[PDB]
Amino acid sequence: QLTGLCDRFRGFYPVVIDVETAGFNAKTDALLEIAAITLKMDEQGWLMPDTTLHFHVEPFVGANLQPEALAFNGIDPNDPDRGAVSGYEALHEIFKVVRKGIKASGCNRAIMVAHNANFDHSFMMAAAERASLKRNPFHPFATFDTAALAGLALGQTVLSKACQTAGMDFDSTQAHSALYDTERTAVLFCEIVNRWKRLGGWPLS
Amino acid sequence: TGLCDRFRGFYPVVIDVETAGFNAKTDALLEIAAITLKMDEQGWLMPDTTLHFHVEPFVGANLQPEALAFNGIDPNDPDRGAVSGYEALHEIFKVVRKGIKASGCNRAIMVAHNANFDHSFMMAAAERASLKRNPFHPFATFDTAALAGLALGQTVLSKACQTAGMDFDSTQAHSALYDTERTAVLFCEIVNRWKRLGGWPLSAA
DNA sequence: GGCCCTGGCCTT
DNA sequence: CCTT
Ligand SMILES: [Co+2]
Ligand SMILES: [Co+2]
Repeated sequence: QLTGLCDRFRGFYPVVIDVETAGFNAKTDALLEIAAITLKMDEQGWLMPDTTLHFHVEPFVGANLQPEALAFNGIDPNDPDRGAVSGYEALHEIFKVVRKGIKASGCNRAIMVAHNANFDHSFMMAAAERASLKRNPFHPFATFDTAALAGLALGQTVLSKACQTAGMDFDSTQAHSALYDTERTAVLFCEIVNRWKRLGGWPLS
Repeated sequence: TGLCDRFRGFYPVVIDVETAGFNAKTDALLEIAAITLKMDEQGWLMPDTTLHFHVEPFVGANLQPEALAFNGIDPNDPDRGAVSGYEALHEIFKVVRKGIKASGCNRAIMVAHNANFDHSFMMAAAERASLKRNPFHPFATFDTAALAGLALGQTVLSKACQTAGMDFDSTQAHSALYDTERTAVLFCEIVNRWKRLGGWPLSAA
């Protein structure tokens, strides 16, 4: 009977997030770029990516830029044509569409979906703080961790191995990029959730 | 088959923690409960061992009134049966580190509701006791809050249990022991419910 | 960067 | 709302 998205996650509005940084310290390390993918649901009850956003962010003044983090993600904060923006700008934009998406869905509160979510969730909140952003539509401590979910559904914790075992195609060399990860992640979630529905896991009976 | 083969070598340990506040660095640990898991020959997941401890707040610890009023724990009570934070963990690690060798796993992974919280607090406790050879993964956790969101479409522990066809007595909700047991039963439930619908093994289907 | 082991896992 |  219940087609809608709002019903599937108690009224939560699952938004996918990945983040590329200049280190592992959410407080002291710079946010270099962030991508966000909202989800949608059809009348058959199937889950699929909806709208997509991504931003290159300029490190908050005073921020650390760990050399290795740069070696890993191959990002250059100094590059002029980076077309980067202020943490505020990205986050401000990401939020407004999420809120807009929540109303449409009939949800009551957004919740971040991410691989090893806390990490990303950690950085976001910290970025909203520096940005003095308010009304944040995300849940303050509740997250959907694709690492844990993949452990249950596929028996794999790594994003790479999870995507590969699930039957997805995963280009590891392109992974470092934000938009690619948020995409491979969003689909994973949808594949995990949807396969669950196929095996008669949902609805609950 | 075997526990080791179910989660790419991880040894899942269920945990609930009772604290003096929300700051893992400053506030105190008051209660810790832990439950290792095993798998029968058919491949069913059930509770193996159970540990619980009353914790003496560490010297310099911060004790939030707001919190204590919520869980109703009296830290100064000498008839508490409290032990040193070091003593509680050294006994858990001792149990966990051995279950891993028994099941041919490589290392442990914390199963908890909103797992980050407990994980944050436990690691901070391990640091205080300057404990070494910590069997647990530095940052990887199975969040039963999210897993329940997939399996049961619920995020709150009590509803996750109730909706999972379980009993949940909100009267005993502030007890690490009761809480953990209710969590392991819910986790073994979700994991097992997956096997029932043929979600696992992956190939067999 | 922050813990495993005698660099290597991972969300960078 | 619901990890203290
Ligand atoms: Co910023
Ligand atoms: Co302690």
